[PDB]
Amino acid sequence: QTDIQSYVADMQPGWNLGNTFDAVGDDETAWGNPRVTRELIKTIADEGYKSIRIPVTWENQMGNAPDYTINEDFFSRVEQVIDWALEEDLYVMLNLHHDSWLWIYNMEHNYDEVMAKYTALWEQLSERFQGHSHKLMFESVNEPRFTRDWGEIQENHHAFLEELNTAFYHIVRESGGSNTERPLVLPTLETATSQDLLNRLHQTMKDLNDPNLIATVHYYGFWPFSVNVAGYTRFEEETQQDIIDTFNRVHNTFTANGIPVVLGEFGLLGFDTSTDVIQQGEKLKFFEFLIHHLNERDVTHMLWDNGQHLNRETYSWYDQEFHNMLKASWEGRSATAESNLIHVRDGEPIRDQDIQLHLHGNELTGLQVDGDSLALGEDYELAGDVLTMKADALTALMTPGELGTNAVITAQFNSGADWHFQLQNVDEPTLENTEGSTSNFAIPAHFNGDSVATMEAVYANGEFAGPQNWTSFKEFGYTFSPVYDKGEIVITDAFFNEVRDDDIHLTFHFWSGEMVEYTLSKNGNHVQGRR
Repeated sequence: QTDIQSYVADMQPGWNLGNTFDAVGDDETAWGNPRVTRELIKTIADEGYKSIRIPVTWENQMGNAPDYTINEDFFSRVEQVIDWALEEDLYVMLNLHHDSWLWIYNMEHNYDEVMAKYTALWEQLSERFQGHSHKLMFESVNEPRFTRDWGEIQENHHAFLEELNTAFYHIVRESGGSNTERPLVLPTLETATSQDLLNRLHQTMKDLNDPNLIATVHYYGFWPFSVNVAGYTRFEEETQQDIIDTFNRVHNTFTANGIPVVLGEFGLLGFDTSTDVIQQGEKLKFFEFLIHHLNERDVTHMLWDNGQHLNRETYSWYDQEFHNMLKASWEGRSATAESNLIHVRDGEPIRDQDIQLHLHGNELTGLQVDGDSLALGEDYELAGDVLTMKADALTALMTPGELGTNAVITAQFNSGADWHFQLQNVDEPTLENTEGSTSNFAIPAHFNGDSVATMEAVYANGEFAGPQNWTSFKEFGYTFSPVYDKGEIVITDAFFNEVRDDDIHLTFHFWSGEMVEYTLSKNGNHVQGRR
């Protein structure tokens, strides 16, 4: 195992300081995150992360031609954060970030200026960190993209990216000092993973002929699942296969040939809307699967955290279950199940309930409720990987008339994270009539312990309605939003801007399996909603 491979392996796992110095505005606070504190960095290290990516967008901090001197305050701040991370014995990746689509993008029609700014930036960055530890690495440009004439992608784009990567390389290596053997991180185009893009990065790396180079790509999951559209509400076969195919290509092209790979960003795309867009159990299963398959292929990964995962005020995870799954996944596989929900109908006699586990090579060792072990035989049974909750235990754990999460059943295994079943007392969910403007439309709802998975919209003649009309299943959040603490389902302006004046049947799909029909009549800016 070469030095550069040990280096990148020693990075595992990494964390992104998202929507911070990379924010497009007057400074790093411009997108809602606070200024970086020492404790933030310390916490990231304390949570077990061994590397940090510090994306920076520089355009709003640059002076004019020909120097383009970087605002000294901003610069000393990013440097201070880097120094903090190095003191924590972290690896640090520093880049140019949203500069990519802000101006680097327009290289075909503004070549000399783009090259001049790019050059001035990497000169200044090289010079500033010339004496810094090798555990700091440089990444040429984030997710590089260029003006489409006909498509992304086009032949000259590749040449532009190669020119940028090569100019970057020579600037840094020419700086000498610690910059001489400083590891350099180079992206595919758009940091994507199609074979041709992989191959072209490979070629660039061969050309550069340097032992200290790292390939980088990004991954936000199989698109329809990642944003909850077209009916991809569950972590199913296609999403899994997409992970396997993708990182097989990545492994065969780089890792197998001694070029280490950093997955510089991962997450799910819908997180840009909200982490609520992906059902909790399916989200957990996604990340467990992903990290397992990255481990099997020696891919060092770095979580994208724009502020939505670690609470930067409290220095604790918003979603402790999620982070526990990631944490467990760094070491090995965790058992999962078909669902993280157990549904019991409130009106019905309580009976034994089966649940399909996914042991993933592990073994069930116990169940607990509120830190107390449940009774073998009396409360639960296991046959192979099928778990059965006994009727009397469910009766004990539940309250008649109380809809929603009645208890949490914690499944414990010989290895990996605990799996948590939310015990849902549900009733059939109901909707109400309403009427209003396309800019303010909400269906009053009685969720009755249930939760909306997705929503279909078709015209009265069976024609798909709304955005992405190639499917009846509308994108979660963007077109509709369940609001549980307001007891309603919003239908958005964006949805209505792309429907004709007509009757529109909505079909709401719930995770209980319940489906509820609803009808809209849209005329101009008014909409009527009927049960």
